[PDB]
Formats: sequence, C-alpha cells, structure tokens
Amino acid sequence: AQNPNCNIMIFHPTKEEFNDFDKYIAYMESQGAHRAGLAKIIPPKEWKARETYDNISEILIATPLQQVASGRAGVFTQYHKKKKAMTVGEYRHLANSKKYQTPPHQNFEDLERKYWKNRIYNSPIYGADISGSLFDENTKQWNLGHLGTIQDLLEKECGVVIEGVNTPYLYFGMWKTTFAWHTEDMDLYSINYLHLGEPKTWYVVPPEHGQRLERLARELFPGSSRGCGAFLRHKVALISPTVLKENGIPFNRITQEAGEFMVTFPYGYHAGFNHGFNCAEAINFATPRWIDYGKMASQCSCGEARVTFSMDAFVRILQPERYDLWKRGQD
Ligand SMILES: O=C(O)CNC(=O)C(=O)O
Ligand SMILES: [Mg+2]
Ligand code: NI
Ligand SMILES: [Zn+2]
Repeated sequence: AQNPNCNIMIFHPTKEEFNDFDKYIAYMESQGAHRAGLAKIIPPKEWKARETYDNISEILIATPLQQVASGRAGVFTQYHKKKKAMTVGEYRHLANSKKYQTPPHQNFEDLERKYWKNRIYNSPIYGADISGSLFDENTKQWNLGHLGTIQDLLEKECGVVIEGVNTPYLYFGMWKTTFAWHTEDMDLYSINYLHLGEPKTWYVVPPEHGQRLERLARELFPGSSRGCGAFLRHKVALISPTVLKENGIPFNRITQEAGEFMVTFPYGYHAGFNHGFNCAEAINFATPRWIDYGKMASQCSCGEARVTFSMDAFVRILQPERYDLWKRGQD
C-alpha cells in the first residue's frame, strides 16, 4: 500500500505532465497521495496563471465577513458578522493597517505559535466565497474555470443527466482569517490555487481517520453536537494542533505559498489560516473514485449548513433515502 503513514505529498509535474488534469490526479493517487487528505502541486516553471495581478483592485467584496471567536484559545467557534461592501483595493489597505497587519515574526513556525496563542482575541475580516476567476482565458493547463464539471462526471459514471453548474470562487484573506474544520460538500475533492500574497497554513486529517476527528468534535462542542448529527458541516469549529495531539488524533500540517496548488481529497477534514493579505481561488471537482464517498457523505438537515443549488441533484441521485429530510433543512 502506497503512503501508509498518510503523509502529505508534494508533486513537481513537468509541463508535459501538466496537460491532462484528470490523468495527473490519478497519478498522484497511484502514489498514495489521497491517504493524507491533502497534496501540494508545484506548477512547472514554464506555467503561469495570468500575466500580472496589477489590475485586481476594483473587484468588489459585496459582503466581507468579520470572524468573531468564542471559547478558549485551542477550542473555539467563530461566527461571521456581515460588514459593508468594499473593493479589493480597500480590503488590501485594511489588511495592511496597524489593527490587522501580520506581526513581526521569525519564521512560519513562530507565526503559527502566535496564531494559536492569540487568534481568539481578534476579529479579522475575510472576503469569502466570491464567484469568479483570476485565471487568464488563455491559460490552458490547470485553469480552475475550465475543469470538467461534477454534473458531467456523475453523468459519465452513472448515466443520469442532472441540472446544476460548477464554478470557482475567490477568497481574499488577511492575518488570522480562519477556515474551520470541514470536509467538502458531498465529500467532494477541492483544488485551491494561491494567486498572490502571503501564505496559507493547512491542517488535515487522513480520510481513513476522519471519524476520530468527528468523535473528538462531539466531545468538545457538546451543545452543537446535540443540535445536529453533522455539525462540522456548519464550518464554525476550530481545534488546535496541540489539542489534536493531546487527544491522539492523526493529522498533518503544511504551508502553501503563492503560486502553489493544494488538492483536498474526499472526506479529508481540513482547517487553516492566512498569514497576511492574500488571494486564493478554489473549486470542487469529482473523479470516478469520489462516487462511493458521495453516496456515504453525512448530511446536515438542521437548517444551518445551507448550500448551493447544485447539491440538490447530488443528494437526490446518490442519497434518495436522505433526500426528503435534507431538503426540509434547505427550506
Ligand atoms: O482558503 C480557504 O479559506 C478555504 N479553502 C478550502 O477549504 C478549500 O480550498 O477546500
Ligand atoms: Mg479590478
Ligand atoms: Ni475546503
Ligand atoms: Zn446542522
């Protein structure tokens, strides 16, 4: 069995290997990459996402989110308070202000220590989930707006034609902006490209061990767990690496830098934080290997998770027994 310790693997495809996206994902899985839940892909030196980032300041962040924490430094939730619209140029200036800027630090490890010590005492503002793309239309390789759609994959594998669309999303971050512990909708893959700016640190639990994280989360967030049998779908709970180690939860960590891709694999729980002002693009995708994970994915039916239009068909076709309950939670 390849990668039996479930380490995060790093790949360096050549320009020739960068042509066929599906083939390269299958190659990484042949080497055991999916066992970690997360892989890094460094693009060949010949490749670029677009020519420059000099002209992005007029993008609008319609609903910036202030991420307010509750709990203790290593075990907390966050809620999202909506703020007034601002442009990317305005948000960049805000991220660089004395109130929000990255503190002086020695290295990534010192910054990670400072994040976990101090995160709860601040409320950073995140531009999340903005439909759009920063890939040039002429970029033919690993262009996250030109991937094969999940609806087409389901149709190819299973024969059933369904409604829905699959487009990318932009994320504008600052120091301490936080992504809570989660798997993707319907335990899909994700791919994330860091277009510009400061790094993103990731934490990940191997898919084969995801239920260990879920059982800890139920212990640590006992009111939330009574409220919903899949409350990590709410995307609000944080648990630090120190607390995971104290509780014996298998996990790994890695830092993504600008110009790098990360792939999350089906049922790979992940969480993390941004180091300073940055911009990422991400989208969900599927492969044949995903179908069995989609059929078994948990679902939130309590009302909190609320998701895209396109998840309807995935539930309806893959999980018909759960469909009526889940749809009630959507309404
Ligand atoms: O970058 C972020 O805030 C969150 N991204 C992801 O969870 C992802 O790409 O799957
Ligand atoms: Mg612009
Ligand atoms: Ni994700
Ligand atoms: Zn719920």
